[PDB]
This record gives sequence, structure tokens and C-alpha cells, in this order.
Amino acid sequence: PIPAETGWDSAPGLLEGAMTLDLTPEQCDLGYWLRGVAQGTLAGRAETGHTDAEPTPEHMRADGPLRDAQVLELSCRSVAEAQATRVLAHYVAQAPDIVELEFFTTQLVDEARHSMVFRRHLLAMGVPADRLHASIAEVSAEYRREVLEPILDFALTTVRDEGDFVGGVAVFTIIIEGVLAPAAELSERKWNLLDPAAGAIARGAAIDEVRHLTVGSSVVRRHLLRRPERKAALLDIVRRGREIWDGIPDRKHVLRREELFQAGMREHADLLAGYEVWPGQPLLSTTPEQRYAMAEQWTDRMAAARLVHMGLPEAIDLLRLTD
Ligand SMILES: [Fe+3]
Ligand SMILES: [Fe+3]
Repeated sequence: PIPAETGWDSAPGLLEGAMTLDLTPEQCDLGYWLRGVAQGTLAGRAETGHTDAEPTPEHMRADGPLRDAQVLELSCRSVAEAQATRVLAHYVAQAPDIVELEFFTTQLVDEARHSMVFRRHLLAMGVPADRLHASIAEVSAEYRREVLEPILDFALTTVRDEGDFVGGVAVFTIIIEGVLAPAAELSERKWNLLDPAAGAIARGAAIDEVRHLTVGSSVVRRHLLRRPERKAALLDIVRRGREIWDGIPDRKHVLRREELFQAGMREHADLLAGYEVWPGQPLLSTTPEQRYAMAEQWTDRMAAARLVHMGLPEAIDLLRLTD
């Protein structure tokens, strides 16, 4: 009996699961993760995230804008997930008790796995093994400096330097993953047909992320119930997260890879045809600006549900993106 929310076929989508499920760290202990994720979600997918029935097509190995789009995105994601692993190590170190120790251990290994399958897809796309880590660093350097390091510094300052465990979980789950998971859902929808291996990689990570998002919400929710006087402190953390994001040139980087993806779609439009990136919307008929704005809309929709569940509805207006 593998749980329904971890099953490769039975698991909800990312936004769907994060907005509807209630998972607690108590429920998602290490035994749950070993049986349900390592032996469940990842059965037959341990080394690369995907099976042989889900190829890296030759058009993803051939030089061109579609490959350039995936190389840019997965170089950035692989670095982001590796740095997140290092930051999450402090959440394990300072976990208040065994229940959080176990859950954030599982999330730490999840993020390290995400980093691994993203970098291994770069190899499957013909990045030379002896150039892998240096090309990853070259391609992602501007993104790491301008986007990744500011938000992970915020999490690190909050958990390590200030010793605020639930404050740091609020940072990681509201300001980081809450903000970035909708682009991950969009990534899976964009790539499912053009790069089946990458679609399947994204799918497994999204199932993990349902758990990360719902459990992080539970941690914040339970803290706020036990210590209602801490609401003000949580809201100021959220306010500072918004200010940090406002100084980050996120749109510039997203549109860079969406313009590459757009030129790549042009070369494989026969394959896409009527494929819909979301209901009633063929992927071919979207622009970079339109996919960016839809990811922001998804961010707002998920944030309204999650912040309500956490008891921080006052944070919704602070974080609203669609203006
Ligand atoms: Fe991840
Ligand atoms: Fe995650």
C-alpha cells in the first residue's frame, strides 16, 4: 500500500496537491518517505528520474534554441537545488525535535535528488561529462548571483544566524518554494511532449514538492496556533521576503529562457499541434510574456490557499504578484 499522494500515477499535480492536501511532518516521517517515496514514487527511477520508456529525444541533443532553453533552465535548477540542500542542512541541524528532524532530512535528500536528476539530464542532452560542472556554473552564474543567492541568504540568515527555526521554514515555504513551485508545474507542462524524460523528471520532483509545500504549511500553521503572539514576527519576515524579491531581476531571467523556448517551439510545432499547456490553451499559441503571467497567476492562487491554511491571510496582499 503506497500512499495515494506519492504514487507515480495516483499523485495529484503540484498546485493541485499543494492547494488541497493536508500533510503533516508527523505523517511524512522517514519510514513514510522510505516506503512511499524511495520505494514508491521513485521505483524504477532512482538514477535519472525517468525510465527508458521516456526518452531524451534526439532533438534535445541537437544544437538549437530548444536545447539551449533546457540547458539554461536545468543548469539553473540544478544549482538552485544544490544550494537549497546546503541551506536545508541547517534546518535539519536545528530541528526542534525528532518529527522535524526526520521530515527535513527527507526534504534535504529530495532537493539533492532534484539537483542530481537535473544535472544528469544535461548529460543526456550531450553536455560533456568533463565539462558538466563548469558549464553549469558558466550558464547559471548570473542567475545564481542575481536571484538564487539573495533568497537563499535570507533563509540562511533567518535559520542559522538568527536561530529562528519556524521563521526559516516560513522563508523556505512561503518566500522560496511557494514562489518558485508554479514555474516548476509550468515546466513539466511545457516539456512533457518535447522532452519526455524532462517531463518525467519534473513530475517526480513535483510529487515531492506537494509534500514539501503542504508540510511546510503545516509547520507554520501549528506554530502560529501554539504561539499566536508570533504572527507579527511572521508577517515581517514575509514583508522582507517581498522586498528582497522586488530587488531581484527575476523577469529578465525567466524571459531569457522563455524566448529560447519560443524559438524552439517554432522548430517543433508539428509535434506540439493541439497540445495544451493548461486547459483550453494550446502551448503553441502562447508567448513568453503569457506563460510568465500565468505562472504568476498560479503563484497568487496557490498563495491565497496556503496562507489561509497557515493562518496568515494578512500575508496575501504583501505577496500578490498579478497587478
Ligand atoms: Fe526541489
Ligand atoms: Fe522542494
